[PDB]
Amino acid sequence: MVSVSEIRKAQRAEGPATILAIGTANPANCVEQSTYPDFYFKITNSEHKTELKEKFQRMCDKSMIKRRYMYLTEEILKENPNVCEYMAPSLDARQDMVVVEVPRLGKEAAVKAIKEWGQPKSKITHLIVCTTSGVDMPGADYQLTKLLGLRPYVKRYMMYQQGAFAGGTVLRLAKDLAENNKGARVLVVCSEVTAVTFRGPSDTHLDSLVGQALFGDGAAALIVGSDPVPEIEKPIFEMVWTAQTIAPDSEGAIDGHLREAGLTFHLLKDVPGIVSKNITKALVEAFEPLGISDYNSIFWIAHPGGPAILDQVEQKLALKPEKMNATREVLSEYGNMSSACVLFILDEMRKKSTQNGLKTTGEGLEWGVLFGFGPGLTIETVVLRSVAI
Amino acid sequence: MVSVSEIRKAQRAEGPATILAIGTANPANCVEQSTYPDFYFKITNSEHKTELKEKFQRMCDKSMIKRRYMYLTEEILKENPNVCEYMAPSLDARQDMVVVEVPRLGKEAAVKAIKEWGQPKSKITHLIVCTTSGVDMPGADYQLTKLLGLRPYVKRYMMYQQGAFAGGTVLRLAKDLAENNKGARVLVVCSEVTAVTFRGPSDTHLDSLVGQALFGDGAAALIVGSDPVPEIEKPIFEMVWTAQTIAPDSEGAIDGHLREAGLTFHLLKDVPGIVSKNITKALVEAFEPLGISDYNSIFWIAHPGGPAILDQVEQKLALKPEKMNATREVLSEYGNMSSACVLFILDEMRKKSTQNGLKTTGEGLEWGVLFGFGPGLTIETVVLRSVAI
Repeated sequence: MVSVSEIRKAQRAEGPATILAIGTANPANCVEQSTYPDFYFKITNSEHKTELKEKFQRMCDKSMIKRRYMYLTEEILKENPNVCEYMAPSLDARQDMVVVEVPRLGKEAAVKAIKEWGQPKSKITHLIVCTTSGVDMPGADYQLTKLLGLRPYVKRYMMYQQGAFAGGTVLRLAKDLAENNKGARVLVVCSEVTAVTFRGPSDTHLDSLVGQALFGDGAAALIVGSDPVPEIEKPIFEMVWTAQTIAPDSEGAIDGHLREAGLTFHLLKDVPGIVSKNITKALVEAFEPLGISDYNSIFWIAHPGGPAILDQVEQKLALKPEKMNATREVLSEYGNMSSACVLFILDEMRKKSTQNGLKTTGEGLEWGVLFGFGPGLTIETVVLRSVAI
Repeated sequence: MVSVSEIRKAQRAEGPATILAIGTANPANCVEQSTYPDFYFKITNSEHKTELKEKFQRMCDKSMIKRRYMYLTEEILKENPNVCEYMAPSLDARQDMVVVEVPRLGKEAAVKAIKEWGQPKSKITHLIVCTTSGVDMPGADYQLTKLLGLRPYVKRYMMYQQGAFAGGTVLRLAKDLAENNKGARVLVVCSEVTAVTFRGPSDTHLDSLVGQALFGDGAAALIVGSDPVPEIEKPIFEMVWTAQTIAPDSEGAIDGHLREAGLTFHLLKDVPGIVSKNITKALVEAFEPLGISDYNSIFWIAHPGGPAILDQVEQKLALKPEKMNATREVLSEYGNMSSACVLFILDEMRKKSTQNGLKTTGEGLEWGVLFGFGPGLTIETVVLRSVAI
């Protein structure tokens, strides 16, 4: 008696998943990079490690980061010596920080995205929360549902321990949720807090030390939906196609283990080298079907894992220096905020395009690409289309 | 020049997401429930706790579980005294077990599902892995991609620290992935291992003790896709509609925290009571639109969190005793395997329906319901349609 074909046709949306609002937030403590080597070696009681401090100074000087926002403060660190050591039992203390800070910071970003969107929060049907900092049950998705007062029947997707490519993963996921469900409006929150990874320096663990020069905190929230209501809602970017892949010859490039001493990162190959060697293949898969092969003719968003990734990609492809402007501005002002970075870069790009009177939200260009990079080595690709004005 | 409307129409699938294969697996160590109180009190050095042992005997006797399969053995437990205590630093040891066992066990289930499906594993486009036992980077999704030799470009969804309602969550997710992507074939793996939650008894923590009578290990894998190729592929169940909700007045009903001493569960309200009081609302939301209100006229799959949940639901609704047969058979033979349970119950149901010459894979009935229950208190609902034969 019941027709599933009829239900299916009635249940799905029609157009491309569209980003309709972006909002960001960061902890209030702004940490300058210029003075960080002195601060970090003094807070971790490592001033005697002279040669290691000089190496860290060089890491910070080459980082291309001017400042980062950190939940961790001098006061908090002085109350937690076990977090200040390279390797001490400290997960309970770290989890106590981040189980609360992840949803708190995510809430600030989400409220800003919901205000921009302008529609009732009761119309949010799906919620995706993503973090690499801590885990809990119920998760940060339940906490944000409670904090924001979303309907109890919001459909939740809790993405935990994902890693830095997951700004692309949440987009890939939101595209299918929005496109397959008529009326669906997805709240997407990436919220990343370095309290789980902060640790003291060790001269036999320089891969861990690199992270201390680069990682910073932040959250970004999106509203994603298909079939925007013309003039009530305001499209910013459309998603058209997505991929995820594991680069060949990259086993153990970025491993991260959550242990009694918190989250520790290793580094076993050449990440900038692997990303650079495999980005062309990713671009031809995405853009050959669209007939485009000039990679300066599209707008760019790349996870700024470190500046060398960006430099080697630019060099490999002969990108004009300006292509990575929005990416590098986020790296400069906020550091590497793991999954949230790429979403901050979308906000910077559309704000600067709008501010400067360009024709589209993608720097005046029609088609664009967003890349996430992280453990695996994983590359996430999202093909975007800009919107006029 | 490029039409996004044309790309979108060409990119999506047409019909309902369909389960095309189910495969399960469990650790080889079969632990009888009849003798478990003696074993568990002797392995945790708690034989002097006489009154507590009698309470545990009553829990085991009322469990309605005959046996469970456990990765943990007497030999492993004797090498890990910190896991045998109620609360000792032991996460590193537990993680070392489950980071390997989750993907190992998931691989066994997946190979069985892929064999049933009968198609090249190179046609798997999306992979969903779900577990509440341990976390790692790259995750168990990357490990299973490697172990099974899936294409490196499989699109992965790593669902960590989800909890027991997540057999419904992975179905909810796979439905959108399969339906919005033409040709997509999703491998779904739930793999749950009690090494993260096993711990010794404490008389002031009886909620933790209940879990020791009920939790068991197992993995289940599905192949999900839309537009099955007639006669090459073989539909088992179709998904039609899904929901997720948080029951009112259930704050802290099931909390689980991942700490230096592993994963510990609390229990603050009446779970059977909350589920029973809110299941009718869930059923009217799902089935009022389909015109059905006789809940004995549909086939049933319910997460067997414990037998009291099932009994109170049966009593509340006046379900005939037979409705929960497949659910109770899985609880009896495997215990509560968290997210995997509901997938084992689907396999038991379709196997017994086929074995006994019924007309559909849903016990001869057309429409069915699958429920997941877990932290929040969360209720996941999946409306299913059976297939003839």
